[PDB]
Amino acid sequence: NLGSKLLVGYWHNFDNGTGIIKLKDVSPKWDVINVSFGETGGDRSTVEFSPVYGTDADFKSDISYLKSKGKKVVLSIGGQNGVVLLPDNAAKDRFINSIQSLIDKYGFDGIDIDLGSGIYLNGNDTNFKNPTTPQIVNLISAIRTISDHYGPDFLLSMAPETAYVQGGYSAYGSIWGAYLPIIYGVKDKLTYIHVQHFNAGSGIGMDGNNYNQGTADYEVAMADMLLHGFPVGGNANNIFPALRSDQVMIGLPAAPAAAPSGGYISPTEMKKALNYIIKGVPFGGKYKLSNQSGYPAFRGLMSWSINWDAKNNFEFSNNYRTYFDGL
Ligand SMILES: O=C1N[C@@H](Cc2cnc[nH]2)C(=O)N2CCC[C@@H]12
Repeated sequence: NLGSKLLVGYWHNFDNGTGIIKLKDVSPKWDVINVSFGETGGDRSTVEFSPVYGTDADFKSDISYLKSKGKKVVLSIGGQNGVVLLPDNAAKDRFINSIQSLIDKYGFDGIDIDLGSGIYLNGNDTNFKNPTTPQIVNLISAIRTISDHYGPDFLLSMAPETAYVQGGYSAYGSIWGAYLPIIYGVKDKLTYIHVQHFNAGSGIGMDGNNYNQGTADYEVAMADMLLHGFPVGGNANNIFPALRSDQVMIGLPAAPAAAPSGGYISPTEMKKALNYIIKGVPFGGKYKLSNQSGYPAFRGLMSWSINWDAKNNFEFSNNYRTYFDGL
């Protein structure tokens, strides 16, 4: 089903200046399309989705078309208008039910967790293997429930910001390390995670060194933490286990303007990072990969976004599709 080297692209269910691309006009170089976004209302628990073009039937059909071409179409939950809060079981239930309705209604292949707010580790919540914060406990439970409700082909991805994942290396509490219990809690269902390596400023690698976003060293350092695992919150006895390599992707801006706070990296520089991550071929960078000979099963790249890419002469899709095809 899913290839071993993927390009995952976010698809704007909205016009933000980059315009709208009809599903059928989406470049075939994308393996997975993350429809953005499923959003919530006042109750911040019931997820709603209405296609930005066409009737419900038309959209269902365009999705079926893409799926007929072997593409996966996933519903991304989050964005600025998709805040989800699950303070109790009642909220979790509305969330689960609303999500399942949408998947059934439009035939989505799975869901993408792209929540960038409302997610905190409460005081006393110190064990990523056993979270105690309701939001996090309930989110894990809801995700497991939804996953189990569908067949073997159900796709589950996540796109947390670095603070929620790699940030766990520096601290564990509040947002810092907050997705770790989520990842750990659903790792048996997780298809892949593509952390947002952008709008992130700088990040500390397992070597305790600070790296700037948008540089090859940074990409390697941040990905290596998931590929190898790392000690959490300065505790050598609290190791977050490595994910499967085929569960690890990197999320990148398709163009400089797709990440106004920085993070874009040129394909030429990104290919150096990829060659190192995947093949264990260094490029004279400062960061030293945990695995000398690389992680060949590294899963691929995610991008914000399909719409930005199209507006940028398809630089992202063309460059990386060719690169991965060349493997
Ligand atoms: O780069 C991004 N940009 C924002 C832009 C937006 C918000 N709501 C609608 N569009 C976003 O949603 N993201 C989610 C994935 C990356 C991150």
